[PDB]
Amino acid sequence: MQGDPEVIEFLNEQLTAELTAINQYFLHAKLQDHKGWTKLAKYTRAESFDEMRHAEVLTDRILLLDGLPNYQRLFHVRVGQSVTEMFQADREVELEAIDRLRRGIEVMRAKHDITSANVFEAILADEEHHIDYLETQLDLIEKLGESLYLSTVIEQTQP
Amino acid sequence: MQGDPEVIEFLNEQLTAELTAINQYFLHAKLQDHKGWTKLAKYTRAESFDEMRHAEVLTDRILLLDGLPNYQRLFHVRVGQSVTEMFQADREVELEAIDRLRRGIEVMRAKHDITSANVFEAILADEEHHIDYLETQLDLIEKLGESLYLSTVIEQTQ
Amino acid sequence: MQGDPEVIEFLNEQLTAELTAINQYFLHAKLQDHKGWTKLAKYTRAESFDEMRHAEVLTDRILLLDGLPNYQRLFHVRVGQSVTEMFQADREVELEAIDRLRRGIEVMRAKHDITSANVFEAILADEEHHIDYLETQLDLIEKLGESLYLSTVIEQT
Amino acid sequence: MQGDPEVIEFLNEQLTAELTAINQYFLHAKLQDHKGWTKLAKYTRAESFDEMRHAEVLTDRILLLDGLPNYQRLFHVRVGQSVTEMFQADREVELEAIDRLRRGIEVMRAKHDITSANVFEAILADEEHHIDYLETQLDLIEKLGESLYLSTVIEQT
Amino acid sequence: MQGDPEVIEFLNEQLTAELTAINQYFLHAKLQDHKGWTKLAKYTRAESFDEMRHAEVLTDRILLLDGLPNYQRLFHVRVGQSVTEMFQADREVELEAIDRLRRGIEVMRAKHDITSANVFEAILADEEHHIDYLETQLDLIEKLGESLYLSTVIEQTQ
Amino acid sequence: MQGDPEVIEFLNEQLTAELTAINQYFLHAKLQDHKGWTKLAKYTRAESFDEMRHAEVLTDRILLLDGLPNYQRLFHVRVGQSVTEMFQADREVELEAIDRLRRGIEVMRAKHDITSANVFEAILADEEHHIDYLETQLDLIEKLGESLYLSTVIEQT
Ligand code: HEM
Ligand code: HEM
Ligand code: HEM
Ligand SMILES: [Fe+2]
Ligand SMILES: [Fe+2]
Ligand SMILES: [Fe+2]
Ligand SMILES: [Fe+2]
Ligand SMILES: [Fe+2]
Ligand SMILES: [Fe+2]
Repeated sequence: MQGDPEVIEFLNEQLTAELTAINQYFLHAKLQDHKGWTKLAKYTRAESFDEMRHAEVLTDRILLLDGLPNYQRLFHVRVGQSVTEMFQADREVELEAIDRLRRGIEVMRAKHDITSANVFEAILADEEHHIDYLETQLDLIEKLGESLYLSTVIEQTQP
Repeated sequence: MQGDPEVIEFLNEQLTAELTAINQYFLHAKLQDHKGWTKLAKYTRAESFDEMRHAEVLTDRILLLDGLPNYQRLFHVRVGQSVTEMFQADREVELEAIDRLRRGIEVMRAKHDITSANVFEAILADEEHHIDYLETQLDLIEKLGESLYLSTVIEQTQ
Repeated sequence: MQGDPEVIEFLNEQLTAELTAINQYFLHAKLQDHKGWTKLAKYTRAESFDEMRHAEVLTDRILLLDGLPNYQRLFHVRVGQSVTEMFQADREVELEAIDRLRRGIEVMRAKHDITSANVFEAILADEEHHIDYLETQLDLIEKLGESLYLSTVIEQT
Repeated sequence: MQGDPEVIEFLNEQLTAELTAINQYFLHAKLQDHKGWTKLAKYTRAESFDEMRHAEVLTDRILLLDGLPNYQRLFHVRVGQSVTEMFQADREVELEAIDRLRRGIEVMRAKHDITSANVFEAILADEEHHIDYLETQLDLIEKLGESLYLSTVIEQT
Repeated sequence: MQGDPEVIEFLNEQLTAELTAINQYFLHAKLQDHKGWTKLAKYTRAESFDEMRHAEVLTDRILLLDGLPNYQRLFHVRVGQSVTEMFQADREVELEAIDRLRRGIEVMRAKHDITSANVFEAILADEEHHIDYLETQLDLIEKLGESLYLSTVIEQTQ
Repeated sequence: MQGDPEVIEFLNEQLTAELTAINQYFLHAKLQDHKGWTKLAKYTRAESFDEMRHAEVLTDRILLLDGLPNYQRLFHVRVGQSVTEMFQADREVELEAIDRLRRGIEVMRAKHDITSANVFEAILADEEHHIDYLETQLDLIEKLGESLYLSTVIEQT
């Protein structure tokens, strides 16, 4: 058994994407926790862990077909200062990922490979859920007010 | 053995500093708790207890080298009415302490005394963390708004 | 407080090194587990997690001094096919890291910054222990024999 | 509801295949346990039980569509004496099964029947995992050596 | 994102169908329990709850794609007096639902939307099982005998 | 990894010192317990065990740098029949050890070796504490009176 080259190319693209996402999410988690904002930090931390699990599963699969995982590349990473910028960066990344996932699932299942198609289907469902949450939070921030919004996620620790 | 005089002088200065810090912190804790503000009172009480432990360790050390602790002198104490003033006073005190600690560690480890240098290093790390927290809270107050800020640390028990 | 630029440069270099090490270790862990050598996969996973913790500590420190962590670049990554090659790659990486750590600790503690020096001291101790273990295992493989050695790591479960 | 004839034909073929696989795996389990290689007998017994569950599920499905299960015929069964021969026989069987599964899934989902397609997809995933394990063990035997390999599965208890 | 209109139309139709099914099942459960027949009441109650949850999941999905759920329209509801009539009504409803589900899954997965296709696949499996059980019970009633059949689902609780 | 010769020389000196200290402490513990004095025996026993741990740590370290531990030498051992003489011997030994430790830490950390410097720092702290306790007890004996002092560390057992 030896998966065709194009399947491996798509798997490698998705792996690199998930890696860059992991890096971005962890950096944002730290940089938010540093400022006092706590619950946002916890949420982003859990999100990063989930993306880590994604990367692991994709690596295992791409390795089962007699392939060569690519742990050397990385796409551009973005950073922000306020909240709106962080949320917008995350939304952009998720949109790109979803588009790639759909195109790949189509072109792949058109060649009799099924398990990889199922993997992509699961990843797609999860990424869609995540982008939905992001959009909801962004709309909320837009409505309430940046200061009045932040005013509800700042708590003093237990010294 | 018996440590040289300059080491003892530095230890005594640091001891007096920690004592004044304890006094200021407890006064601020009480004066904040009285107004309704609660979580700030808890935090400040904890910090005061930490500085107490600091002073205890420093006095033990300064006494091991055949010295004469100085429990008779205090520096100037500051008080405020709003939150900004309290935080600024605390920040100033911590900055002064940090500078003294660094200079002392240098001049001390340049004379073959190690344990005191380690004590100073620990104290320095702790004061670093504390000044960091103070600056963070001050920036937060600056951004949100004094009233809107206080509006989240008030409470009633009964 | 604002740490001087050179301290930040050294911290960033060490951070990038730890990141590349994490990546290499996890890749090797997976690629070894895939073949049946489980008892090696376990150790390698543990080491990768340790390097993760190292990276987090360095990030926090470099961020406390009003700096700009660099999560964008990586050094070269190496891969092998047998065991000897993996061990040799890891040994090379650790040697480089140790040299950098020593030079940095010196040039740093020469400027009245103590906490970062202590961080580097801890990291150095750990990396030294690890390189020692690697050298021991390599000598053992050299003596016994690749076949014999492998013959005691397979599990069949 | 009445599934078309071709779906039933494919289901019956897969059922017969799983039955022959069950028989082969249990025979090999016994014949290996008899010689002392216990740690292989355990694995083979578990594998046989898994194939048994496969057969049960396929029978239930083929019976829900108003069909006639075929518990009367069997394909050829192979036996060996060493380990390499056993592993090679199992590998051949799994390859054949995988090819049939893929062709069937395609021709089936092209006719608006979904549940059977899902059943085949699950069976395919499992058979693929199994063939992977077989290939790994075969390569390990190739490398170490029959004597060495066998020397780590005898129990004496 | 924004799901195309046809996907939303199919989702709304399926939602309305599941709602009418919920209503019919609960009415039948009550009307059977009232007469003494107990185990049939329990079974129908459980099935009604299942169809409820079905409707809930479909509503959530149709709402995630920026749609407008339709909780205002219902199809026709049927009632009976004996058991045969109830079972036949349920069988008819399930057949219709199955056909709709298949056509929808096809036309939907032909447009790059996957999650909705998976939802429909699950619903289809469940409706398959249910129609199977209905047909089995109907054949059993046909064979044994209506009176002799009922004679085994009565208890002294009323 | 190969520590320079001078570091190894200092480590060996300290190892031999700790060994002689262990021997002296255990001999004194036994010789005190024999006479009826109990709590003194317990204290000295605990101190001997602590010095044992010291020796073990130093041996491990000196062996990590590709060295040759020296378990053949021993410095002159002292013994006294009274109590004051015991305390004075212990005080002398500790003073010598402290001086050596300080000089070694300096000359060592002046050559880019950190872990050994940390080991010496810990040992130095401990020896400081011990000499302090010894001096305190000696002053107490000087004040109260040998008879009075002995009168509070005797039991029936
Ligand atoms: C100090 C706490 C932690 C830090 C700083 C941390 C950070 C990281 C980072 C940066 C990665 C990058 C992986 C990559 O780039 O490929 C990673 C990987 C991973 N971490 Fe952690 N993590 C922490 C806690 C944990 C713990 C405690 C576990 C498990 C017990 C865990 C599970 C994982 C897993 C499963 C991966 C897989 C990465 C991959 O497959 O590529 N994390 N971690
Ligand atoms: C105005 C109120 C207080 C003042 C001025 C005060 C002052 C001090 C001082 C000066 C020391 C140590 C001085 C030295 O070591 O030379 C100390 C030790 C200590 N006191 Fe307080 N104290 C106060 C309240 C309290 C209370 C109410 C408690 C217990 C309920 C308490 C518990 C302690 C503890 C635990 C320590 C030792 C801390 C450590 O070991 O780290 N203090 N106090
Ligand atoms: C005329 C009678 C009833 C109607 C029309 C009705 C309606 C509904 C509907 C439409 C849902 C949404 C369920 C879903 O999303 O799958 C629901 C939820 C639920 N119903 Fe009812 N209900 C009725 C009676 C009851 C009663 C009396 C109970 C329990 C005593 C019950 C048990 C539940 C439960 C447990 C849920 C939770 C749904 C979930 O967690 O997914 N039903 N109800
Ligand atoms: Fe992901
Ligand atoms: Fe302090
Ligand atoms: Fe590291
Ligand atoms: Fe099977
Ligand atoms: Fe339904
Ligand atoms: Fe010692």
